[PDB]
Amino acid sequence: IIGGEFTTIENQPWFAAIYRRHRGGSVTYVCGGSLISPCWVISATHCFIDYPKKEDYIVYLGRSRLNSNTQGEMKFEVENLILHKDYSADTLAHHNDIALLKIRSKEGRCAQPSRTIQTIALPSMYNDPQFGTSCEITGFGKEQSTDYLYPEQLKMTVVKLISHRECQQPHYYGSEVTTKMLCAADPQWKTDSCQGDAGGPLVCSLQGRMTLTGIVSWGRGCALKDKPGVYTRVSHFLPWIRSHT
Ligand SMILES: N=C(N)Nc1ccc(C(=O)Oc2ccc3cc(C(=N)N)ccc3c2)cc1
Repeated sequence: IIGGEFTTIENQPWFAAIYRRHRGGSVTYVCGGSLISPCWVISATHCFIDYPKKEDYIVYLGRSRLNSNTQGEMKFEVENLILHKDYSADTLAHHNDIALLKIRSKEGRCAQPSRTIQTIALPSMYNDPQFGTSCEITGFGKEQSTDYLYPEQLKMTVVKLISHRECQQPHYYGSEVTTKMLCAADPQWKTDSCQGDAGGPLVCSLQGRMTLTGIVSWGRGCALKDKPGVYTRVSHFLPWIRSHT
């Protein structure tokens, strides 16, 4: 996350931290995700497509720090790693950039709500907040494009939903942005998602509830003028999601 504020998991209790264990025993951070039901985390296919072996991934819930334990965190194995059959990468854009991770503890449990762990609602089919709506993003991603380290403490910020009209302009992303994506940026371009925030939530109030409106997917740089964050448009993927859950 560029700009915004350090937070704790209690402020984003659906946030999932996804790591990969390496042959040698090193475990490193992959991507964010979102708890959408007790057994299911949603994230971005591009996080996993290069190494789609469920056995080498760990999911934490209730975790506020990247490389140390949080009291109230819970560790899960990936019972099922479901990538989108129609994922593809352009020069910038990722298409159908959505993934499901079916979680289970070695004890065989799915998630239990607590002070640090809660599910996030899905939107209804094709239902999105109006353009100019303020939404929250969260992640362990870089605090500056040019950084080589990730922050140790979870961050969040607020961005505004941008019209496709505005996002499709040629000095923005022109062609690369489709109707299965949502753009969101700061009107002063001072705060954004960045590398390491992929798969993380874009959360909006919609039809009365905090809703998972988007999944952090891609962008040219981070907090660059006329280069918004691009998100997977969750509202378009409900039948895909229901088919697995
Ligand atoms: N094996 C993996 N998990 N790889 C991997 C997985 C994910 C990423 C990653 O996080 O890629 C990006 C990079 C830049 C981004 C910029 C913006 C933006 N301006 N809002 C948004 C998202 C971005 C995402 C990188 C690598």
